[PDB]
Amino acid sequence: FIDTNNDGWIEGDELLA
Ligand SMILES: [La+3]
Repeated sequence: FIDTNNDGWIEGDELLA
């Protein structure tokens, strides 16, 4: 995954792919 706001947790739109 790629964390799009960079907080150290994958959630929301980050999990999409
Ligand atoms: La995040």
